[PDB]
This record gives sequence, C-alpha cells and structure tokens, in this order.
Amino acid sequence: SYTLENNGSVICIPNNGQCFCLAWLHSRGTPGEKIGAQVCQWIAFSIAIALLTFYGFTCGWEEVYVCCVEVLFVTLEIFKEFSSPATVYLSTGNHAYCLRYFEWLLSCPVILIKLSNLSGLKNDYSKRTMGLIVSCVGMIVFGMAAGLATDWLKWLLYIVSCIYGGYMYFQAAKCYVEANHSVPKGHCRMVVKLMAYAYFASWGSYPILWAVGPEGLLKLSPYANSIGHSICDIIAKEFWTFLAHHLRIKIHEHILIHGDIRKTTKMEIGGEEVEVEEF
Amino acid sequence: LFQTSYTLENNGSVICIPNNGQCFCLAWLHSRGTPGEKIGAQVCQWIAFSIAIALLTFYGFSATCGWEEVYVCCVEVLFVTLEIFKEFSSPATVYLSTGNHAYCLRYFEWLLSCPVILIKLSNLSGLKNDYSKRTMGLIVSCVGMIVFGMAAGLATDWLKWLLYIVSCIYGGYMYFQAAKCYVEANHSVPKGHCRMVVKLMAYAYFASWGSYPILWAVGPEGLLKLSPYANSIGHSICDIIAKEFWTFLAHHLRIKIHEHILIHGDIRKTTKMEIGGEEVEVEEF
Ligand SMILES: CCCCCCCC/C=C\CCCCCCCC(=O)OC[C@H](O)CO
Ligand SMILES: CCCCCCCC/C=C\CCCCCCCC(=O)OC[C@H](O)CO
Ligand SMILES: CCCCCCCC/C=C\CCCCCCCC(=O)OC[C@H](O)CO
Ligand SMILES: CCCCCCCC/C=C\CCCCCCCC(=O)OC[C@H](O)CO
Ligand SMILES: CCCCCCCC/C=C\CCCCCCCC(=O)OC[C@H](O)CO
Repeated sequence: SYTLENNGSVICIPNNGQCFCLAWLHSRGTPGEKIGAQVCQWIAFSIAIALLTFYGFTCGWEEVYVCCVEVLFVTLEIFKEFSSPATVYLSTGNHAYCLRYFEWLLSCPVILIKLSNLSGLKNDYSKRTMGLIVSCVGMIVFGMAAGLATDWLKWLLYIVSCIYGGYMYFQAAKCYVEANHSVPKGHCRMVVKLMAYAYFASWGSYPILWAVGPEGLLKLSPYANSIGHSICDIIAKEFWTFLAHHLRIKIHEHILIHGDIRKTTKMEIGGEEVEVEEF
Repeated sequence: LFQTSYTLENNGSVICIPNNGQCFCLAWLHSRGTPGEKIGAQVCQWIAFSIAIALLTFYGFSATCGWEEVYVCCVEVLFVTLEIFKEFSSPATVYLSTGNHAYCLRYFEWLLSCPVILIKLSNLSGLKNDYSKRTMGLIVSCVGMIVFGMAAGLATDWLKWLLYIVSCIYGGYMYFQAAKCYVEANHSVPKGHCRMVVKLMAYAYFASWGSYPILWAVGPEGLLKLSPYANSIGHSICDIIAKEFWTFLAHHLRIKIHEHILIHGDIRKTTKMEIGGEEVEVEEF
C-alpha cells in the first residue's frame, strides 16, 4: 500500500487524496475474540427485540427508548463497527469508538430518569434527578474527550470524567436507598436491591474496561473489549429495564389489592435528611 | 500532530514523507480563514470570555438556588478559554482519516450547557419541584439532537446529511416543547414586567438556538461556505445570546418574582389551559 525509501527513514505513498497512517492498521483482535464478540452481539440484539415486544408501544417510555437505542446501536456495531464514523481514526494516530459514546449519551440519561422515579409515580421531580442527568452527561463528555485525546491529556480528562461519575454514583446510590424504603415490604424490596446490584456491577465496569481497552492501556483488543461491553449492556440496558418494568406492575398490583396507604417519614440517607414515602 | 512537511515528487502523483509514525493528509492542511475573519473571531471570543466572567461574578457563587446560570457560564468560561488557545489542536478539533475535520470542542460545549438551559426553562417561575414530564422530553430530545449532529459532523457524503435530518427531527420536538414552556411561563408570572422579560427570553432563545443548524449546514462541517474563523464569529454571537444574555434574564426574572411575592403576597388560581391542544394546568397570579 506504500513504499520505503532511503534506509527506512522515508516512506512514499500515492497522491490519490486518501489519508495515510500506519498506526491505523493495527489488528482488531484474535479470531477467537472476534467469534465471542459476534456471539454476544447477537444475544444483545435478540434480547432487545424480545424486550421491545414485551414492553409494547406513555408510562414506560423509558424502557422502550433504552431498548430502541440498544437495537440501533448493536445493529450498527454488527455491520459497520470499524467504519468511520462509528470508529474514528484521528490524525494523532489513535482511534476512538464514537458509536459507543453516542449510545451512552442516548441511553444513560434515560436509565437515570427511570431510577429517580422507581416507586409509585411521584410526578414532582426533584433536584436530584437533574443532578444525575447533568453529572452523567459531563461524565460521558469528558470520557469521550479522553478517548480522542492523547498522552497526558487523555488521563487528565479521564480523571475529570471520574469526578463527574462519582457525583452520579453518589446520587444514584441515594436513589436506591430512598427507593427501598418507598416500595412494599416483600418482593418489591428484593427487586430494588437486585436492580442496585446490577446497576453498580455493570456501570462500575465501564471505567475499568475503558482504562485497559484500546482507548487506554491497550491491553484488551477491540474485539475483546466488545465482548465486555456487550455483557455490561445486557445487564445495564436489558436486565435492568426489565426489572424496572416489572417493578412498576408489581407496585400497581399490590396497590389494587391493598390500597394506597403512605406516611411521610423523615430520615437521613447521605449528608442530609429526606422525607420519603412509606407503606 | 499530523504531517505538515512533504515533497510533491514524481509527476506530482506520488508524494513522499518522513517515516516517523506521523499521520499525513493534504485535506487537513486547509485554510482556517482570512486575516480579517481571524481578527473578527478573536474580538468575539474575548467579548464572550469577559461577559461570562462578569456574569459569574454577578451571580456570585452561593446544588444551590441558581446553579444553572453558574454552570452554563462556567461551561462558557471553559469553552472560550480552550477555543482561544487550542481551537485547532486535537481533540478540540479532530481530523479524520476520511479527510474531513470536526469541531468536537463545540459539541462538548453544547452537551454540558444545552440541557442545563432547558432545565432552567422548565422552571422559569419560582419555587422548587416544578420540572415534571416536559423537562425529560426537553433533555432527551436536546441530547439526541446534539448526538446526531455530532455524528453528522464526523461523517461524510450522504450519511452526513442523513444524520443531519435525524438531528432536525430531534430538534423540532425540542423546539416544540420549548415553545410551550414559554407559553406557560407567560401565564404563570406577574402580569407586568415579568411577562416582558419572559417574551424577551423567548425571542433570544429561538433566534439564538435556531441559528446553529443554519451555521452548521453552511459552515466547514456542511456546504463549506463559511471558514472556521467566520463560523466562529457566528457561534460566539449566538453564545452571547443563548448563554449570557439569556441566563442574565433568567437570573433577573427569579429576582423579580421573589421581589414581587415579598411585597404582594403569594396569591394564585389554577387555570385549566389549552397549550398546544391539550388540557394543561397553569397556575396564575
Ligand atoms: C420478532 C421479531 C424478529 C426480528 C428478527 C430477529 C432476527 C434474529 C437474528 C439473529 C439471531 C442470532 C443468530 C446468529 C446470527 C449469526 C449472523 C452471522 O452470520 O454473523 C454475523 C455477520 O458476520 C455480520 O456481518
Ligand atoms: C486541558 C484542560 C482540559 C479541561 C480540564 C479542566 C476541567 C475542569 C472542570 C470541571 C472540574 C470537574 C467538576 C465536576 C463537576 C461535577 C459536579 C456536578 O455537576 O454534580 C453535582 C452533584 O451531582 C449535585 O450535588
Ligand atoms: C450464561 C448465563 C446466561 C445469563 C443470561 C442473562 C440474560 C439477561 C437478559 C435479559 C433479562 C431478562 C430477564 C427476564 C427473564 C425471565 C424471567 C421472568 O421474569 O419470568 C417470570 C415468570 O414468572 C417465570 O416463568
Ligand atoms: C469576587 C471575584 C471578582 C473577580 C473580578 C473579575 C476578575 C477578572 C479576572 C481576570 C480577567 C482578565 C482577563 C481579561 C481578558 C480580556 C482580554 C482582551 O481584552 O482581549 C485582548 C486579547 O487578549 C489580545 O490578545
Ligand atoms: C463584562 C463586559 C466586558 C466586555 C469586554 C469589553 C470589550 C472589550 C473590547 C474589545 C473586544 C475584544 C478586544 C479586541 C482585541 C482582539 C485581539 C486582536 O484582535 O489581536 C489580533 C492581532 O491580529 C494579533 O496579532
């Protein structure tokens, strides 16, 4: 595709108008790693289609939107993952997977909008809901910039992203505590706890996968990193929204057979005191 | 950085560069604008820089009442500073293997500021716990709008304009939701000075927000009429209106409503209104 010159110090290429960089030609992963990515992609696709069909087509727009985004994303990844602009190849020699950051920006705020109102629909939206959304957006923005950036700048932006993420994780964790005391005593408290465990395990893995992936320490290949992101998406997008959809109807069914008995009880969760709904 | 040194050798159809692991593309060496446009860009940058700092000093630093104005102007201070010193360095400006370039620093600016503006717009009146369901429709539609706009700038050829249209569909739903907020804000603030402020915020919002898709389609990520410097002039003027003039009025409005209630007392009446063909409950003074 090119030609050497001198003693390897000069390289010549055709003047055809196509950008050239040897650093863009690195391998994508091993044959076994590719097969695993294909397997997990089609599982994530097939589960989303099923969950879309289960949800239907309003109350419950969040789950639909998240799963619609998963279908679109996983479909574009199956067919045109390493094509620009799904994967961007920068003049600095590196590359970034912009298709994935776009996915996060569409779905992560919605998941958090669902989290701030897990229990019986309290239309009064708090200042906490805004704190989740704003911190999540800032987190992904500085994450995406760190993926495009290079050398020390990359890790400076990465750290800024972790600061945003911390506030988001903090606010998200306070939701799960308030959500627990706000749902019926039996089966509903377990689902909230299972949703919390699924949320932190999946959402906690992305920074780890980022730092060792092809946009960080270059340990994991793109194909390998794809397997890891597919599994997190299955838990964060599909398993979690199913539990959220399930939690709603179980709360509705409990109310029609028990009523709507609620007392305003005040307690402390984070560094403050909050009054929450109690059955 | 890319390669700026090369030699057009052979008949001109074969080019040679030093083999130093440095990416090379002639399409990246395009002009950034004229000396006049360069100056006009720098004038508008330092104006936005200075107004943002004055507003930040004016609002003062008190999850507080008025966090939106501070965050927006903080995003302004960070964006303009990075644009003044490192506008055309990567990743502020990204140069793709497809020959095109994109101003990612601007999309980052939008993603940080545009939702917060709409969060403020969702609650233009006083008090708290006023967001509800329109807010989410504003945020989700605004975010999707920027996301598909960013993808459009990264892409080339027909895909770019496909992504552009999808962004406009997102934007139209957002613009629609936004207009109903101003209609409801009019009927929920004191019938004197505050409604003139709300109407002025509405004009500034649409005139500034409506100009970004026009600048985009015509600038260096579109039909290539406006240079990067020229396109910077237009964006700075829109930012001064969208982020600085608009948040000052939002900050001013909140004072005027609080000063009104402090002397007039809190009196209200719930009115079942038709906003965009539906039953909306808007409380009036
Ligand atoms: C009810 C609505 C139904 C909607 C339709 C649902 C279709 C499910 C498709 C595949 C499932 C997984 C089967 C495994 C697919 C292997 C595909 C393959 O050959 O590999 C991918 C290829 O390499 C990439 O270009
Ligand atoms: C080369 C230089 C590149 C630029 C590098 C400098 C960037 C500094 C900006 C912000 C610091 C991080 C502040 C993170 C703000 C999070 C606070 C927040 O918004 O959350 C509020 C909370 O959730 C409700 O209480
Ligand atoms: C190798 C390990 C395989 C792990 C694969 C994890 C896939 C999770 C995907 C989506 C979540 C869907 C969860 C919903 C599953 C149905 C369970 C259910 O709720 O059924 C209720 C009914 O009462 C009982 O018959
Ligand atoms: C309570 C705290 C009160 C704080 C009070 C505010 C302090 C302002 C500080 C720094 C601004 C100085 C930077 C001013 C930038 C203007 C530069 C300019 O005018 O443009 C010329 C250009 O730099 C030619 O290269
Ligand atoms: C809070 C309100 C304060 C608002 C601010 C008050 C107005 C500042 C004056 C002029 C605008 C910018 C100054 C124009 C100078 C730009 C620098 C420049 O033009 O230098 C280019 C030169 O060609 C390099 O070689």
